[PDB]
Amino acid sequence: HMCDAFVGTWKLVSSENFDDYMKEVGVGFATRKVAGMAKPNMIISVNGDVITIKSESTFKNTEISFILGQEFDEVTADDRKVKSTITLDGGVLVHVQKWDGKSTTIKRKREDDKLVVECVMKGVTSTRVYERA
Ligand SMILES: O=C(O)[C@H]1[C@H]2C[C@H]2CN1C(=O)Cc1ccsc1
Repeated sequence: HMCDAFVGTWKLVSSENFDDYMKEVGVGFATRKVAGMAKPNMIISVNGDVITIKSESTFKNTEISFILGQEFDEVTADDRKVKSTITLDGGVLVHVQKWDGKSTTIKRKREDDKLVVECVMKGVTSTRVYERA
């Protein structure tokens, strides 16, 4: 029942500062422009201890499956090869990505009927709001 309130299909309804977040992470111009237009569907499911998070969009489809606290390999939508660990901290899913001596954290939170995604790289934060599809 660990992530019951996250489970479901969610659609992006608003974004703030995502272009700047992508710049901070290292994404190049053309990818930022195409990726920034996307309105992904985020689909979260749980089977036993395995959580799956899919992102589906016209830009790229991604899927990750993981156990909380157990590191895994991820290829991000912008083609970074990262080492990721996702934990639950006070009801927030905290996703840390490490690569090339850098780090970024993506937090996913249930707030009212929304799922709020906050992405941070050094001083740069982006907030992405999702609603039920
Ligand atoms: O899933 C989302 O809303 C946002 C936010 C969680 C981060 C990554 N993300 C994406 O969309 C995927 C992406 C696009 C270009 S680089 C990476």
